[PDB]
Amino acid sequence: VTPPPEKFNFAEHLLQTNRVRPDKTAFVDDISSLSFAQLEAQTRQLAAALRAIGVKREERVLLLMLDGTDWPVAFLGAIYAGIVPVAVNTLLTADDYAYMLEHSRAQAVLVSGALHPVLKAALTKSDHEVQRVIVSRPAAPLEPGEVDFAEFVGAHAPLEKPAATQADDPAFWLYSSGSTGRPKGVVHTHANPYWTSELYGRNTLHLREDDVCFSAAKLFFAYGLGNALTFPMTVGATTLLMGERPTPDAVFKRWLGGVGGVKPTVFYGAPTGYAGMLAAPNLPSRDQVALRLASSAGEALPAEIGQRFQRHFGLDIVDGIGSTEMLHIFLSNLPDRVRYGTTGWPVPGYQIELRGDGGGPVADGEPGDLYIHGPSSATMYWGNRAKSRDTFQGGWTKSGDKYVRNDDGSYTYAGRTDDMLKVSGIYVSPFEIEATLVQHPGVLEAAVVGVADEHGLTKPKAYVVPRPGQTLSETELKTFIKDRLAPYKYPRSTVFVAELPKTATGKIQRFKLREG
Ligand SMILES: O=C(O)c1ccccc1F
Ligand SMILES: O=C(O)c1ccccc1F
Repeated sequence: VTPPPEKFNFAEHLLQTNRVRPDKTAFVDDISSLSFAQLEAQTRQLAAALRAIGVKREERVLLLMLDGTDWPVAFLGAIYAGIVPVAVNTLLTADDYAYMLEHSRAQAVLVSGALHPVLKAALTKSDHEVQRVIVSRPAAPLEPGEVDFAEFVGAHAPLEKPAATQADDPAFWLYSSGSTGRPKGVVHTHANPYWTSELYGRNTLHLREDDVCFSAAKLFFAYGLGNALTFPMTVGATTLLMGERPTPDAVFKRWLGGVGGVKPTVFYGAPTGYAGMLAAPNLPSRDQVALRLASSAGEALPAEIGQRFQRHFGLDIVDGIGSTEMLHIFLSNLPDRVRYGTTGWPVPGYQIELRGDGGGPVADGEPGDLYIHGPSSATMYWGNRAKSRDTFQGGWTKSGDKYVRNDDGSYTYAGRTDDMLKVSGIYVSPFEIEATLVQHPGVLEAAVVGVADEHGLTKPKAYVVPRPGQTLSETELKTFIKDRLAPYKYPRSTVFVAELPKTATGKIQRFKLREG
């Protein structure tokens, strides 16, 4: 793979690539579609629009949008202007967004109408610097000074040239959280999505022009940003986007060609989703679908799920691991070489190391902490030098995962070095869930651990000491957690216990709860 030139704008790169196919569909959703040409036009008008409201080069904008055709216009339009979009999870709280606004010093917000209520709450509460709110598909009347996305784009002539950025200039941010503390602003360069799209999208998956890509993983996820934007645009594939929550039925509807008169050839999702599909009574048969490739990430794929999908479809699931910090997958199975119970082999272009207690290599068959050296690594966490030091060092990125290398050179997942649970593509902090539970007046103490369910998929499990003198039923606690947490954080079950095991410091011995 040839390195990008030092003068490089990733958006211009993707536009240029597709000038050969102006009339092919680039993106399609339930209500709209853009050809590559229409996408280019709208991308450049949005870039002009942002500039005309005074957003400058290197300044951030918040991109808080459901998957839809306006998403890649917002993302690429900012990048084409040399403005840095901060692409965020659409399921967070107003407080989360308030923090992001302050931390990013976002100068404008591009927001889906459905998300305007949360965003409004975030604006009201924070010391932000937002100059304009641009609403895609408004769902309530616009407030004074807000503008409709279609009008904002339609009101401005296309910018004539992209910003003259360098390959190693910041291009976009994603946010990633740890087990405590605020989300960290992961800063990616213009070169980074070129490398992931070439080393993984093209050279590993062998995506091609005639493909139709459909990712259950949304565009704000690093995994989904590659799957359903950078990868397909790099090869001229057509991409299907879906605003709604993925469920088996919504996925199957699309697999069967229920939207945009296209049937996906490449599907991407989490092991949890693949399990949920395989359990669905109306799972389609292989003759009804056009799938040629099925990708998975977001948690380790249990072997039985891959094996059952292959028995039903005659297609393997291709499991690989990436991270927000590395932008996309660096260790993967291949479309023609799958070893279930493993995450496969290093992706060419990326170097992997497993390190023991002192930094040194570990013998084969033994677990070590996983570190990655590749050209798509983020540069830093913005404004957090201490965490940057811990994660990015001398070209190596520390993943927080442990792995074992097998005799055939494959890698098998061995757990985490920090307590986070990966529940279907979203990291969930047990400590968050614990701090929520103890705010119920009937709960004295709470400990949350991950437990593998009947399909081998990790879900949170809560152990709760109730407060003597109150009543607290499992149902009231369910109602309370329904009211306080996103469903992606719910414990799969809660057990009431009389006490928890602790050190004399009062540290809860969570390892004993993963035992019995
Ligand atoms: O990945 C997912 O989140 C998903 C959810 C439902 C059905 C298929 C899927 F892949
Ligand atoms: O969940 C993953 O393995 C993953 C894959 C691609 C990019 C970011 C990720 F976190």
